[PDB]
Amino acid sequence: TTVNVNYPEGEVVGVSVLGIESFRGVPFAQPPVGNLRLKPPVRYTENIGTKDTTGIGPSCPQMYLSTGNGELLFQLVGNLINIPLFQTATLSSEDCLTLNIQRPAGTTSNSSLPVLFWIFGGGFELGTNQYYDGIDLLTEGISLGEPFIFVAINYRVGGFGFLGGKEIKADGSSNLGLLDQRIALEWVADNIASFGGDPSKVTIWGESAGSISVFDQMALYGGNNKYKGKALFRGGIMNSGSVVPAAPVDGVKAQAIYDHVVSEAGCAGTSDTLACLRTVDYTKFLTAVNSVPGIVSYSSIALSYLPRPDGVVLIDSPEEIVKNKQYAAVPMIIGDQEDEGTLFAVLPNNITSTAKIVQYFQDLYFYNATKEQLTAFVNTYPTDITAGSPFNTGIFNELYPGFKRLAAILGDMTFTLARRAFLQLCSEVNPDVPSWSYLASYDYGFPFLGTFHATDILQVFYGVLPNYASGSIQKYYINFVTTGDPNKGAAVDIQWPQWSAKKNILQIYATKAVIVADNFRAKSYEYLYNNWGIFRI
Amino acid sequence: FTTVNVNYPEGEVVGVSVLGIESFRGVPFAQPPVGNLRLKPPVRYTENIGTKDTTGIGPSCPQMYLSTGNGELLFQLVGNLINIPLFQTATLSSEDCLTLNIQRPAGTTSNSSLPVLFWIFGGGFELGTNQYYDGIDLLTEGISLGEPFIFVAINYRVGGFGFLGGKEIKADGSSNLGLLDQRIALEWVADNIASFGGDPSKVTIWGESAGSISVFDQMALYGGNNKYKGKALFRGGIMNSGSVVPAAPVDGVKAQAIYDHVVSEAGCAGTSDTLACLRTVDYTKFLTAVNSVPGIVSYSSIALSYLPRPDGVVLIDSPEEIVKNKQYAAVPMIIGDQEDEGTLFAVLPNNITSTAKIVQYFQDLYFYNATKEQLTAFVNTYPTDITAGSPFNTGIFNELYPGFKRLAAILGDMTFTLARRAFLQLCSEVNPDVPSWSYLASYDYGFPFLGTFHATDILQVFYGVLPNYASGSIQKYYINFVTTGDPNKGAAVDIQWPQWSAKKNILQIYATKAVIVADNFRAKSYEYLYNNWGIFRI
Ligand SMILES: CCCCCCCCC(=O)O[C@H](COC(=O)CCCCCC)COP(=O)(O)O
Ligand SMILES: CCCCCCCCC(=O)O[C@H](COC(=O)CCCCCC)COP(=O)(O)O
Ligand SMILES: *[C@@H]1O[C@H](CO)[C@@H](O)[C@H](O)[C@H]1NC(C)=O
Ligand SMILES: *[C@@H]1O[C@H](CO)[C@@H](O)[C@H](O)[C@H]1NC(C)=O
Ligand SMILES: *[C@@H]1O[C@H](CO)[C@@H](O)[C@H](O)[C@H]1NC(C)=O
Repeated sequence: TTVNVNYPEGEVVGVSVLGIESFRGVPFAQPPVGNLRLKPPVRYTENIGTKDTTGIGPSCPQMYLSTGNGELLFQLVGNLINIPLFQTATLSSEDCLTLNIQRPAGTTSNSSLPVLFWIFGGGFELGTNQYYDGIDLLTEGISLGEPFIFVAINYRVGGFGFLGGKEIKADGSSNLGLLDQRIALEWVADNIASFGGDPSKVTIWGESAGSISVFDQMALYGGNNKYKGKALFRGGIMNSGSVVPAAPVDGVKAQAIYDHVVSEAGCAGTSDTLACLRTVDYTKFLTAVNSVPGIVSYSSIALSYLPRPDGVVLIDSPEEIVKNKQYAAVPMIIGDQEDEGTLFAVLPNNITSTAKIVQYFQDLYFYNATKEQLTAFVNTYPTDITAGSPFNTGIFNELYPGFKRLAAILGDMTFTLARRAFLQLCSEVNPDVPSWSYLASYDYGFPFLGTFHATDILQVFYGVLPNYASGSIQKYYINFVTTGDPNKGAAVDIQWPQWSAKKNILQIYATKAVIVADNFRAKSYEYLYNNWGIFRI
Repeated sequence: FTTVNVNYPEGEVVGVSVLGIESFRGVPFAQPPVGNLRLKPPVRYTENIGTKDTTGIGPSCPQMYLSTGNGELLFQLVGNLINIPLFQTATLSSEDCLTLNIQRPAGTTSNSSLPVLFWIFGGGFELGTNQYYDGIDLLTEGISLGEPFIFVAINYRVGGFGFLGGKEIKADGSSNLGLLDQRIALEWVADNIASFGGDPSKVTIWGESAGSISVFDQMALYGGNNKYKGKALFRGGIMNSGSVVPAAPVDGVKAQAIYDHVVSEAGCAGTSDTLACLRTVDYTKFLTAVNSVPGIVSYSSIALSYLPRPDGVVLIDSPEEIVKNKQYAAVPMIIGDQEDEGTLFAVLPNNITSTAKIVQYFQDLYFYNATKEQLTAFVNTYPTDITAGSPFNTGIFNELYPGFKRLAAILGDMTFTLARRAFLQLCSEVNPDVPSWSYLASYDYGFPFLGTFHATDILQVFYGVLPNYASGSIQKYYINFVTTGDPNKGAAVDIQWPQWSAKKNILQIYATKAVIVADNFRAKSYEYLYNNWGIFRI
């Protein structure tokens, strides 16, 4: 029970169980090590012959926790996991540019199935394809309706993926994680066909950083998603991310991280700082990049690492890119969990007032907004305990005072009201490029967090628990990849309306779904839309 | 997948034989402590339980990983989330937890008469279960050595289910329930192990941490009476990291305070019989209430909310007094420590950076019967020099925050490493003819910040990872001891392990080697503590 495949780069061996044949950790690019560290990936020139992917793939270097920032226990854990035994135990190395392919069983060079290409989210600091297993997701596609190929990729995070500033910029070494994603895609154009894939029936799916990534791909190179004269993908599914306004890669925040990253790495004062870092051994290296503030901190979503406009790969701030019609527009489904904020609001329990909230954004989030506007945006948000997230929970779930408020805010600005804003602009500049959006509520009443960020990965992606939300979301996605419309393919219980028609979205409870106005929290949404620019993070 | 089964006096169980080991997981040893039996001493089954499938994974007793009412906000949030029924179900955790696991070599019969190793898990009296202590590696080692045995790992109640104190608990006769679970389980073994191929007259009890402390408490129980039906329950003890823990009584100020708090959280305050309200509270609410108090993963650290406390019957007196008065069942024993016991415990309380601060911290949370003068004197036996502290012999390294190494050392010594020496000394005085062997584990030397830290023995010794000198020698020493009553008899050993009392020497075990050394390090600390053991009642 093993297989088999031969392709232009090489040939591969996979193991099939219960109707799915999976190849894990197939190489897609040169291992970005030695001098290739901190530089764009390169597709393999010379055929790599035969490798076993019977195994478990690697992960690129993780940043679960800061080695230099945060509370002391977290720093301690961050340093420890960084040691060689731990990385080895978990298979994490600079040698990460590999990918996973999972198929129905028996599929062949003529099978010509559509492609589902996943991008994991870890807030650009972590994540890997290791635990996203395609199986009953692919199983449902087979279980009825439409079979497909599943692709899960690995890409550089933290320092490896998204180091910033001056020096990186000159080298054209910006936004490597993005490039990794792009090169993976190109590999799909060339090689996926040997696997019985249909090229350019390719739909890209992402969550969190993955979702933000999907939009970034459409945006890449001023929106040209054309490889060898053919479109790289035909559709996009984004869960809980899309447009993110960021200051330029040349920017104060990015130059500073880079400056302390070096200082920690002892390449400082060297003539060529950048050149030097590729000098440094991996363990010392990981430790320096992870020195920065991390997601699991007070810093929260003011990420040390994210994509930043550089003007080639990422020519402009993403909101502007939409406005200027400089992205590849393709059919899309975009979603948010009802309570995206809550997880993010937990750590900064400092922030007990708008005046407090304001200073917080001003210290760390937006250097471009005056105290005047921010105070206005936040004020769009009530202090009322009832008004917060988890939404519709009354006086309950108030972890500390203002938590629900902050959660609503962090959740909105970044994701939920970020999404409609994308939708409105997308409707304006590319009307006639269809789109659908939804709200997840299947986890209502879960204490404190409600239907929180990344709840989907379980409920939808692994389909736990099995129920109305699972079958329904899946059917829609499965249909979408197969047909390019959520509603077409399989028979669907509720016809999911285009967002632009009546500005409606689907709201899915565990056992029910319904159609509602995507109009909530309008004044907050409105201030943001009118003012999206000052929120460049 | 081969099944195998055993008829025994209380029932029949079906187990599983894999790769030369037969395992029965989830064998009940006592009536479920639910309903009227929550917060009551364990009771043996009065009726045959029938035939049980033990082929699966067994349950755990309710856990207190993190506090629901104390500590950092994130921890509180997680502490509450763990308690929802969906997660409880997922981890097989409930009040119906009095079960044990049995593992034996394939082909064992009621005829076999093997030695029994009885394992008690440690979780600081707040957590832990037998679920993740599988004997296959240890057993595989014994079989390979020619000294096969039967492995028994128990569940016992922890936290508020097991160790709730206060006067009402005392009056009910319900103190130290978790110790009673362990004891009743020993009694089950005495009755029933022969059916499984085990010899009830050759039981060795072993534990780590709270389990270790628990081994001494078993020797201590009922004034040293370890006889059931006229025979000794165990013949030897192995203690890894912990032994004698001086404590204030079950109806003391700390204990009463914890109980009053739990009662208030549970909605039982002002009832005519509060301990009786507690039995009627819904499980989720009760769990939330017991876990309400300060947890081990907090600033309070090893000043535990739940622990064994003297009640006058089950535990007659504070444990140091018990040894002194020759009131424990003195059996051959092995006792040991990881070189750096306190490092893990000193991570959270990182505002404790000075002599004055350490003293304040102890006076506030730890020792209510010690003066500032006495504490300051004990603390001052520890240098402030970075080199002096723990992790030991690491020089200028590993100083997590200033004073961390000193605090780790103090925490390590009073609770563990120095207490062990004091115990050894007392026993030799009152029981000179009962042999003891001790050692210090250093196999993880150089590990950053923590060194050879608390519970490192679970990996190196219980699971034998990584395979090396340390694992082979210790396991072999332990296995011989289970088989013969001496760590040196049985399989041939590289280094003869001396009895402690001869020259007060111990084994220090490195990853690749072992050496004999004097148990006299940090003598001034030891001596103060030994001379003053009573003040440190927690
Ligand atoms: C080991 C836990 C994995 C199962 C979680 C079930 C989630 C999906 C399920 O369909 O929704 C829920 C499960 O419980 C939810 O309240 C949230 C729990 C998930 C968060 C876990 C961090 C289904 O519950 P129900 O409405 O009662 O059918
Ligand atoms: C998943 C890691 C499993 C290894 C456990 C190691 C047990 C002891 C080991 O044999 O020797 C230790 C392993 O590393 C230790 O320093 C500490 C690791 C344990 C910390 C776990 C949080 C060193 O052995 P060696 O390299 O042979 O000298
Ligand atoms: C919150 O604590 C942080 C820790 O970095 C510190 O910056 C600040 O004092 C607090 N922030 C606010 C807004 O109070
Ligand atoms: C303190 O010592 C007294 C004797 O003076 C004793 O009765 C009491 O129980 C002790 N208290 C604690 C907390 O050890
Ligand atoms: C340590 O900090 C805690 C807050 O977590 C505080 O309650 C306590 O008083 C402090 N102790 C010392 C000795 O500073």
